[PDB]
Amino acid sequence: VSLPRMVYPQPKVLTPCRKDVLVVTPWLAPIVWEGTFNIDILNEQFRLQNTTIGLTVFAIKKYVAFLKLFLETAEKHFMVGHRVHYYVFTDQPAAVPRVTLGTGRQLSVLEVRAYKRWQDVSMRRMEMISDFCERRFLSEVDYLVCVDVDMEFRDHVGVEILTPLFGTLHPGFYGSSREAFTYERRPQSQAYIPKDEGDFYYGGAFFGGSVQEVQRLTRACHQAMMVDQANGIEAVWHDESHLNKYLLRHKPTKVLSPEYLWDQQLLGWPAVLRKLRFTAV
Ligand SMILES: CCCCCCCCO[C@@H]1O[C@H](CO)[C@H](O)[C@H](O)[C@H]1O[C@@H]1O[C@@H](C)[C@@H](O)[C@@H](O)[C@@H]1O
Ligand SMILES: C[C@@H](N)C(=O)NC[C@H]1O[C@@H](n2ccc(=O)[nH]c2=O)[C@H](O)[C@@H]1O
Repeated sequence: VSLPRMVYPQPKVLTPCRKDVLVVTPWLAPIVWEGTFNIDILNEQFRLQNTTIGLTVFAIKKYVAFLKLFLETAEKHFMVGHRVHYYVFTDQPAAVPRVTLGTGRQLSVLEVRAYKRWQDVSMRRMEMISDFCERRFLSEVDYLVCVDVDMEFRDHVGVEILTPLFGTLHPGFYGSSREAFTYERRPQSQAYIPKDEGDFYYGGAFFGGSVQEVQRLTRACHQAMMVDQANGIEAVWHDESHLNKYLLRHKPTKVLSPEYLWDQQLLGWPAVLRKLRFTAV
């Protein structure tokens, strides 16, 4: 489908968008910062495909308390103007708040078991996401965005993130050397990465992609976790450790800056962050 005529500022070849940060990876994946994209062009591209975005969130046991603000703020900031399908995974279907949705946006509640240990609640998201890719997501959305629930949207999160596979730079480590990254360092674990390997430390709280690529990632991580379990070992940062191993070996096609995953209480508001889009409560 052809784009219509649009009037916007000419991109200048001899003026970089950002002089302060890396905006492309060494494997030529964009790193998404404010100033790198014209959202008007991207909106047109994705609307012409009638794109549908799925957003998964787990609200198990006491984490149902976070849904109201998560969902209300998503309505303000997440893919506004596009088709969105929220998928709320919960052990308490009656506890999901009744949030008023904009046109072209729907919510489905998916009842799942609650594990006793929070580590397992966190980890088993991979199995559950993969199982639901297997039928539901394949037919209903084009992309899946998988996030933590104890968060709020404060600024635009849109189609600029969409790509076959993305990860997000963890806010605690975007300035760190790879030696300092908290990857799993025990060779006995499937998540093992040595001190001399690694591109970035990706956050387990924000990843996604096409349904096919997310199904692959989540299936791979769940299987790695099952091998670790049979061997009596649990990765240092659980699902996030396996995510990082996956993304080292299967490079993402975009990387999101820490604009997309932030904690203002712990880290302030650095000058390199022009927007805080999705933040810890
Ligand atoms: C020298 C650097 C010193 C600075 C360290 C700041 C980042 C620490 O971050 C924790 O990082 C862990 C991995 O190593 C896990 O991803 C954990 O979930 C995360 O805490 C989460 O995310 C955080 C951002 C906070 O919201 C915290 O409350 C969460 O539990
Ligand atoms: C680090 C921070 N986002 C966190 O506390 N947990 C990761 C997520 O896993 C899910 N979780 C975890 C423990 C729990 O008892 N319930 C739950 O839904 C929530 O979606 C959480 O956001």
